Amino acid sequence: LGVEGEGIWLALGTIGMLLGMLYFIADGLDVQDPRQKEFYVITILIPAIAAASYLSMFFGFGLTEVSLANGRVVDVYWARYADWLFTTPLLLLDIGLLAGASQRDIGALVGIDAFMIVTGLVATLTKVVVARYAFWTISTISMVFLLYYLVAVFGEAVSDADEDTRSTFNALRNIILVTWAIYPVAWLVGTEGLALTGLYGETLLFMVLDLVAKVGFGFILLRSRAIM
Amino acid sequence: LGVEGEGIWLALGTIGMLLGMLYFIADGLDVQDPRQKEFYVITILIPAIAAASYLSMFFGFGLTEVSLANGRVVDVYWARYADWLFTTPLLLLDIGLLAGASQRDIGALVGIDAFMIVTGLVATLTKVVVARYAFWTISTISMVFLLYYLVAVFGEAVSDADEDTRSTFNALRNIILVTWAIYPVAWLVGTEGLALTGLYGETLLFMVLDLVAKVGFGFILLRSRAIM
Amino acid sequence: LGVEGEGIWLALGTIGMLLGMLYFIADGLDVQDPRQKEFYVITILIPAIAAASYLSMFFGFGLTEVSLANGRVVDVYWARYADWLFTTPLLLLDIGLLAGASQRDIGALVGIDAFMIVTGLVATLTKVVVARYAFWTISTISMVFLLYYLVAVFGEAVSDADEDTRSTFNALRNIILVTWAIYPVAWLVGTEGLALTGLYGETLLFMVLDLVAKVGFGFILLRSRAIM
Ligand SMILES: CCCCCCCC/C=C\CCCCCCCC(=O)OC[C@@H](O)CO
Ligand SMILES: CCCCCCCC/C=C\CCCCCCCC(=O)OC[C@@H](O)CO
Ligand SMILES: CCCCCCCC/C=C\CCCCCCCC(=O)OC[C@@H](O)CO
Ligand SMILES: CCCCCCCC/C=C\CCCCCCCC(=O)OC[C@H](O)CO
Ligand SMILES: CCCCCCCC/C=C\CCCCCCCC(=O)OC[C@H](O)CO
Ligand SMILES: CCCCCCCC/C=C\CCCCCCCC(=O)OC[C@H](O)CO
Ligand SMILES: CCCCCCCC/C=C\CCCCCCCC(=O)OC[C@H](O)CO
Ligand SMILES: CCCCCCCC/C=C\CCCCCCCC(=O)OC[C@H](O)CO
Ligand SMILES: CCCCCCCC/C=C\CCCCCCCC(=O)OC[C@H](O)CO
Ligand SMILES: *C/C=C(C)/C=C/C=C(C)/C=C/C1=C(C)CCCC1(C)C
Ligand SMILES: *C/C=C(C)/C=C/C=C(C)/C=C/C1=C(C)CCCC1(C)C
Ligand SMILES: *C/C=C(C)/C=C/C=C(C)/C=C/C1=C(C)CCCC1(C)C
Repeated sequence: LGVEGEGIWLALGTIGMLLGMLYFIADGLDVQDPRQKEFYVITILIPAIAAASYLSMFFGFGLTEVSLANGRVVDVYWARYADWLFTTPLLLLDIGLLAGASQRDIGALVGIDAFMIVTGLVATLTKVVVARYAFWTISTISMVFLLYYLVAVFGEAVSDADEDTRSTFNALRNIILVTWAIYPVAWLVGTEGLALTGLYGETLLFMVLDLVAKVGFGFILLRSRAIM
Repeated sequence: LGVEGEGIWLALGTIGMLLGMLYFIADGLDVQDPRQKEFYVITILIPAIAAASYLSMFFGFGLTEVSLANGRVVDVYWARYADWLFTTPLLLLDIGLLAGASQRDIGALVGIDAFMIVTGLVATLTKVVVARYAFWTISTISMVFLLYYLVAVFGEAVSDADEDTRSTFNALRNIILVTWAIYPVAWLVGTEGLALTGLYGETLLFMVLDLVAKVGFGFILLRSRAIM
Repeated sequence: LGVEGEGIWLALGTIGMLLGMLYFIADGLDVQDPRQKEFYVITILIPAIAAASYLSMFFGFGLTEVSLANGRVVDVYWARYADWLFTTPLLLLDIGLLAGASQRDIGALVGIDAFMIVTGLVATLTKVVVARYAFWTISTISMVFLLYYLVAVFGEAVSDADEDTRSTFNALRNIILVTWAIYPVAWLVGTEGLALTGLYGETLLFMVLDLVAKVGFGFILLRSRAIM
């Protein structure tokens, strides 16, 4: 339900995350080695967090109304950003641990990621239309850099590893590039930006993106020989 | 002194934390060795945070009214959660460093702790009654997970340590298990939950729990041979 | 344009931070060595964050009104604290890495820093007049601690290093001591505290302090042979 029917995607999203989390848990019951176990922990925590955010939004807590200087009223699920603030660095940690990136490089990307999510949240909450777009632009620029550094810096880090590790890395990297690049488009075409689509469409789009980026990614990671 | 006299416990809690903090600082003045000193820093910082949160609540900052969909109006001291968000991980850090747990395991427990505190805050703040209990359940589940991993993972980590360190670990573990397990019950019986007791009783109970969990714990930790 | 003209300093602040960030980026383009690279990443991220913060304030995001129990109504840019919450630990990381301080000493300063910024935020937002000054006093006390530890603990850590590093460290330390010490004074003389000056003057003062503390500090750090 929700404001305009979009709660269905919230509920499905919850269940989806919850199913993936349970699958991951079920997958790691028989694992002793600490590094593999670390990948389990991170990758279980990610959809746990996303399931809880989704559930909060289904119930109406992740939701505030914002009145723009436009007179335009926008229905804002801000719990997304809460979710994103924690799960995107964890996803970066996951693949960075896969890649054998240094503490330094992971920290760098996480810093950039955090900047990206917070300036996104400002873009979403600000009443000034020009501010909305300026911050969407700042956030997207930071995203472009994050994705470049992911490719160059983590790719270099993974370049001396075995074939399975490099292969899994490349798969996960491409999942990040494609799915993560779509989020700013989604923001632009949904109600928060140009409102070409409404809340229902936008919510469906982010449900699909989140499911791919968290459960799809998690599946690909946790099944690899690379983490083993 | 608050909405219904509970400020007196807010005042006593403040004073108690402060006195604990002062004792610990005074206890640590001559400490030179870095690991021991690290236990002092963490264990001083905890009641400092809690003293500051209690004082903010005493002044009414960090108190909000929440009107539930039931119509019931609840007086919510949310700054407690801010306090907990940082202090419960520090407590876990404290016992982890005592146990000789790895960076990974500690991070894991901090993760699940964070999940517990945040979902508990959602439980406290959401207007939808079924949601309040759903989130309380999610949070309590995480608590059980957390406590189990504390016993099994940190207990296994400490199992190769000397007798003093094992015995201290067992004391601190038992403090956490007993006191921390009561918090969700307190929430349930207090005004955010079943409202079997009013704001005053609940504030008293959390004051006692907080004091044992921070000052009692701290005292037991810092007086041990184990950290020297 | 601001509430009372202070927008001019928000804009000039935005621009100076952005130019500092771009200068640092230009300067670090060929840097290959990992350790110097870290200094670049941190020192570039600091004015990035501060620039985004300034821009948010310029657009009126991050500005609330607080009605005090006195009846005074205060125009409070709270986004500053958001800014400070992240940049001040990073500044501390930057100099700690320069000083060769341990993870524990750095974490310690970051923890007391965090305490300082959050208690200052409480001071800024609380409606209770006595509480404003109580938290300002708490915060300033922790600042004094932080500065002493910075001098004693980072000074000892840096004491075994080469002369270039000790000298650069002493330069950066003195910038922190002098500029950081002025902030609580600025809070006290400005509209949040005794109101001896208005929002325009206070905003100007913080702009100058922030520019020195971030771009001046970053310049001195990044141009030193010590980090290369
Ligand atoms: C009003 C909002 C204005 C924008 C606020 C943006 C706040 C988010 C930005 C940054 C927060 C994340 C900071 C991340 C800080 C990362 C520090 C780092 O690079 O560590 C490297 C070491 O591990 C190497 O050994
Ligand atoms: C009367 C108000 C009581 C509640 C507010 C208390 C605020 C905390 C008290 C003073 C501010 C400074 C807190 C500073 C907290 C940082 C931890 C620390 O104190 O380290 C001390 C070192 O010597 C350890 O080795
Ligand atoms: C106008 C208000 C906003 C000003 C800042 C907006 C642009 C911020 C810049 C980058 C976004 C990420 C935050 C800064 C993160 C910098 C990390 C880095 O590795 O920098 C590499 C560069 O030096 C190129 O090699
Ligand atoms: C806004 C909040 C954003 C953060 C949210 C939580 C995400 C934490 C991610 C990484 C933990 C930091 C430590 C990263 C360690 C990387 C692994 C590593 O460095 O391994 C080699 C090292 O030598 C082994 O001790
Ligand atoms: C709401 C208030 C939040 C307040 C901030 C909470 C987050 C604390 C973050 C890091 C501290 C980690 C504990 C410090 C671990 C190292 C301690 C140490 O060894 O310190 C040595 C130094 O030389 C002498 O202090
Ligand atoms: C993200 C949700 C809010 C979290 C707020 C946390 C506040 C700081 C308290 C604990 C963190 C300690 C650092 C992270 C965990 C690593 C612990 C560690 O550094 O352990 C070192 C030890 O040497 C290994 O054996
Ligand atoms: C939107 C409202 C509802 C939101 C509900 C979710 C809110 C965040 C919950 C938990 C924070 C998780 C922080 C995780 C910090 C890192 C922990 C970690 O990395 O643990 C594994 C370790 O690295 C190797 O074992
Ligand atoms: C008021 C009540 C509130 C709810 C409180 C619920 C009880 C606490 C939950 C879990 C801790 C107990 C964990 C039990 C398992 C300990 C770990 C373990 O048994 O590990 C294997 C063992 O070593 C093989 O001999
Ligand atoms: C109130 C919210 C809680 C407080 C929020 C604070 C946010 C800090 C963010 C970035 C700085 C992170 C600095 C982490 C420094 C850890 C110590 C370290 O990395 O030391 C390495 C050593 O120099 C070689 O091994
Ligand atoms: C699991 C959560 C994920 C993968 C979240 C990804 C979010 C982004 C890549 C955010 C993108 C944004 C921009 C880069 C522009 C501003 C709007 C945002 C926040 C949607
Ligand atoms: C020093 C502060 C401490 C030890 C606080 C501990 C708090 C908890 C263990 C929280 C418990 C709760 C649940 C597990 C269910 C939701 C209600 C909470 C947040 C009180
Ligand atoms: C880049 C920003 C910097 C370096 C800001 C530092 C800010 C402080 C050291 C603030 C100190 C304050 C007090 C000590 C008292 C409370 C008022 C504050 C927050 C301004």
